Amino acid sequence: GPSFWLGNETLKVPLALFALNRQRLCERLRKNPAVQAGSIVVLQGGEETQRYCTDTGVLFRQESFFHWAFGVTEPGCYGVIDVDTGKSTLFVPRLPASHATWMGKIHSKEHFKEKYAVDDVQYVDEIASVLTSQKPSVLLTLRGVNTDSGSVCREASFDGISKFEVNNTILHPEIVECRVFKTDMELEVLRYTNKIFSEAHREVMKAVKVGMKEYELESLFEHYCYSRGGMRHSSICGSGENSAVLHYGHAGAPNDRTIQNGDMCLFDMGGEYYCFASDITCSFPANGKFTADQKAVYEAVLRSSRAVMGAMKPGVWWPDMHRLADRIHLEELAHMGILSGSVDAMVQAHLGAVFMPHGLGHFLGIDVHDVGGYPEGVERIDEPGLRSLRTARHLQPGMVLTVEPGIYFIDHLLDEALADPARASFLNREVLQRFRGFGGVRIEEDVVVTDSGIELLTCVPRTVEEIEACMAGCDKAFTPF
Amino acid sequence: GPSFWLGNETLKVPLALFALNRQRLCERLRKNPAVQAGSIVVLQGGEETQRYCTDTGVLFRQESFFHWAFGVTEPGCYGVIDVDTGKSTLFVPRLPASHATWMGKIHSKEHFKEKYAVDDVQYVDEIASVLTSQKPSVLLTLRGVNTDSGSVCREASFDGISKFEVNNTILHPEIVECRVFKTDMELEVLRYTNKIFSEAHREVMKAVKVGMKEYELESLFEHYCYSRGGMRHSCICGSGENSAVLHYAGAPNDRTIQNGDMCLFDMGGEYYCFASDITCSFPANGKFTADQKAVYEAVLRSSRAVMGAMKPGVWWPDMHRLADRIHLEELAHMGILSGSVDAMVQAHLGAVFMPHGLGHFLGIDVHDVGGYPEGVERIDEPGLRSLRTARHLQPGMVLTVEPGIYFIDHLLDEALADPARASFLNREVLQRFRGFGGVRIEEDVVVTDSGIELLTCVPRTVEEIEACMAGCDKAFTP
Ligand code: PRO
Ligand code: PRO
Ligand SMILES: [Cl-]
Ligand SMILES: [Mn+2]
Ligand SMILES: [Mn+2]
Ligand SMILES: [Mn+2]
Ligand SMILES: [Mn+2]
Ligand code: NA
Ligand code: NA
Ligand SMILES: [O-]
Ligand SMILES: [O-]
Repeated sequence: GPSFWLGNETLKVPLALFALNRQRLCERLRKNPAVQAGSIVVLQGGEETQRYCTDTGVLFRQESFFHWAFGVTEPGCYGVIDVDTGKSTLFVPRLPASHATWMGKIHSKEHFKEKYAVDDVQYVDEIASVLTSQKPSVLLTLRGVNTDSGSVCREASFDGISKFEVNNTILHPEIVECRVFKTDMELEVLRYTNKIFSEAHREVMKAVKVGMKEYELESLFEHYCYSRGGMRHSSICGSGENSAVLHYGHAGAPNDRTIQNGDMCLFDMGGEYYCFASDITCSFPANGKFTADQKAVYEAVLRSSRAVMGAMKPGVWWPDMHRLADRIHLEELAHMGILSGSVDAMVQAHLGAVFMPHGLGHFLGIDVHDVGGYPEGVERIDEPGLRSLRTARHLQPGMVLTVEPGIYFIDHLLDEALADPARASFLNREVLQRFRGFGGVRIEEDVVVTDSGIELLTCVPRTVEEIEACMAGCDKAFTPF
Repeated sequence: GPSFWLGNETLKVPLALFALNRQRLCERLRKNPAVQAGSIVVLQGGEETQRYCTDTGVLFRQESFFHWAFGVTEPGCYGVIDVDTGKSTLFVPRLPASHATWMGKIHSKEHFKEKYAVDDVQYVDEIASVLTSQKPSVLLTLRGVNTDSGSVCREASFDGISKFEVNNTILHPEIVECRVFKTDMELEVLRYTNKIFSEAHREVMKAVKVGMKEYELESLFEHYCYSRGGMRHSCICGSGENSAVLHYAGAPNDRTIQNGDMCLFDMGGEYYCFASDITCSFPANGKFTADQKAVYEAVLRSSRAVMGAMKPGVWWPDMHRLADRIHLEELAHMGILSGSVDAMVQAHLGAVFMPHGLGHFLGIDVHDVGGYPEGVERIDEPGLRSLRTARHLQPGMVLTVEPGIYFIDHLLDEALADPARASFLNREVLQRFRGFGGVRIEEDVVVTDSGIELLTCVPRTVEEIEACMAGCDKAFTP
């Protein structure tokens, strides 16, 4: 069957991946007792956009649910699936003659049918007529709340849809649940995105020199992933104190610090291949040699990383892993002399959240922060740190998670803790003072839950010895200029 | 005063640039009979956006009119200018404490005042109260039609604005006209963007090898511009027949470059929201064939004829027609066409080979504002109707000059089926050029008192291009 491919050494992704997803969605819907026979799932693809009132185009990236179901890269499409038969129909725009001059060849419907391995292709302007001829009981459309953004999914609409019976409640939780569990075909893509990002991280570690701007390394990473991996979307490079800023690198903070001798670097890179994401973070000394303090903090996060990975298997409650990481960080910070006292009491006082204010990790898939973390019946825990978890679910096979503990020295959180007598007694101010401005360390792996444990997708140097050896290497193997 | 800078060898852009723009806008408004005392210009900045319903952020880029006036990179701002005094006030978001954890330091209002060299800074939620205290006669907001997209500019609005007198007709044509004429400070940025893009084009010409994918060169170009130029925002990379596809869209150009192909690399991007757009064409294998030399030198001739003719007072559509005539003459000189060139022009044959406009205003947007102000009409003829301006040239305008010749099957076939055009085409020679793709040579220029200032600096002659691709230093002169 056909595949998506960007040539060279990039991955061939079979269009069968999307056919399987369509089948899985139908199977799940057929089991839902509220679903009427003759129902048709209706999804609307993304459209091309421009910057404000200008004609400057914005890079088109397909909407994630639509991509999951169809793998279609073209703007302006819709896609429908007959629930009872699984039959798929793609609707493509009927394009003007002038498209041939400006945009490219005008493909036939048959070309798209072959390309996407769908059962039928029609033009978008005929969607009402085509759906009418099929005499559906109900159109199932997508509407629900994303629990990371709080946004409501945009429901499909077309001229004449008001003449149909439309349900916008059933679909969302079902398609979300399908997305939560990755098929073997999806896992092949995620292994590939991890391979490329892992190689690109190694290249950054080999290339970093004191005196460079953070964005110079961002640029190199993106160049590797695009030119060698076909990862066009490679869109957090934080040195020194910036490593404590959790989403550093936005327009408010555009990666323009000069990397200095003595800095810790935290390079968190997210990107995608054919709308399949990966998200990997490496931390390393800018000058290639960990100091004693850097080694201590780094190895504390290595410890929690590997303890969590070693504990993960089906039935494990993700908030328990978050609390495990907190406890280990507190133990290690006490060994370093930053903290003193009973670690049990530190945990009761939520001291771990002072050093790791974000969630331990999140579902990963078509979105970097993937859907389904908080389905109905799964509640967010209203405690420091835990409230930032992007899922409070128990692990099951096929889930793909980031595992991303970190320790940071964040002045406003440290200062709050020092003002609070329940927490201040644990903090040794004179030792802590030396770590003001340290920034932070985060170690982020992508893993898949298996029947008995996990499969680690990421492959980057991780021990102090491995990282120092990587950075000291002479073989960059790719020098642009 | 303060400047924007990305360190290393990147350009320091003084915030004084934006102060000058504010002053020029106020001076223009004061001469406008529709403008009364006590007026305040009110602009709303862009906000951060996300991908569909996800929390995936889209890289924030400031709205162009707001950038032109204020140079502000942060999302969520507003900006106002008292017309009578020129006094500027920037409104910035009042941030949540958690911003400090996730996004970075929460800067004081004083920090922003110093950073942007404005007269006052306030929080966005205080805008109604602050403007009420100034007792303005009228708020002048932005509303108008962009003549390239057809979109209507987004007018500022805030909670409480309905208690003010608002006019949304006066500002747009005036701020557009200010943008049309570049200041010396703006030209310094456009010289820089052209320098970086020109260097990146040279690197692509040096690196390109048969067998590469088009997107490998796109990637290399972007890497140069970002790592060496700080140009984070960068892109038609068309090999073989793809060079005839004018906007070949935002996805990887994934054709394998083949021996004998012509390449057309059209790159547009920006530094601190100031654009450049440069197109270079060259043979993939580094050696022009005779046919490739002929088509290429035809576009080189039109490029240079237009650049030599441009000066204040010239009507831009006349330059488009000059390019068409030169293309037709040269296509006849290579045997593709025969007959009278005067007759070919009368039949609009030039548009078969160049269906797009000769060139466009450039500035904060690649297709910059102000091409078709009130009274300036689009010419309803093939080719000319695609011009993005029909204005007369005046000093301070920045234009692209981008003639091209393409072999586009559906246009050639229309001409062959049209008795008014068919007899000019020699099928026996033309057949050799089917699938050739095309050549475009795009320079960025400033209109000056004496003619033009060429901003772009890339190899252009056949010999210069072959020398570049063979790895010669820039200083080498064939
Ligand atoms: O947003 C999140 O959940 C992770 C933790 C900080 C960086 N990315
Ligand atoms: O859009 C335009 O006006 C020019 C001509 C083709 C490429 N850019
Ligand atoms: Cl022919
Ligand atoms: Mn990350
Ligand atoms: Mn992550
Ligand atoms: Mn261009
Ligand atoms: Mn252009
Ligand atoms: Na190194
Ligand atoms: Na203490
Ligand atoms: O992350
Ligand atoms: O262009």
